[PDB]
Amino acid sequence: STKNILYAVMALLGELEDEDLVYVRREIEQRIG
Amino acid sequence: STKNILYAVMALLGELEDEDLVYVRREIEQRIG
Amino acid sequence: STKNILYAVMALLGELEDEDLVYVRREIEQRI
Amino acid sequence: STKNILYAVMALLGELEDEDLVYVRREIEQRIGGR
Ligand SMILES: [Ca+2]
Repeated sequence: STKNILYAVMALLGELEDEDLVYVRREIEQRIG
Repeated sequence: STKNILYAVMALLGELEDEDLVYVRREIEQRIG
Repeated sequence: STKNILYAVMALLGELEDEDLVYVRREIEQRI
Repeated sequence: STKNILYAVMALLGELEDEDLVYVRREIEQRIGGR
């Protein structure tokens, strides 16, 4: 379920530090700009 | 370190569709601009 | 919080096949 | 991939204390108890 996985990802994002979000953002940008 | 959480998030992005990544991006922008 | 991580884990268990849940169960058993 | 998610979950178990793993174990019993 993409809805279920997205919910889990959202919960986990809040446990990441600002520096970690750089890498998440980069992965997103490589997929959808 | 946050490396376990970052690993899990990065792994799970591969289970999400392109349209789902937009929501992750919004949550990142909410925090770091 | 650690609680937020726990709830993410619980949600992800619903994505796993029975055989992968056995693997998780075994790791938990060896820890506790 | 189910194995992809499995290894994500395994990494996250390292962020949990033994006390928290009890709830994970109980959830697993709801899903594959007796199997
Ligand atoms: Ca938000």
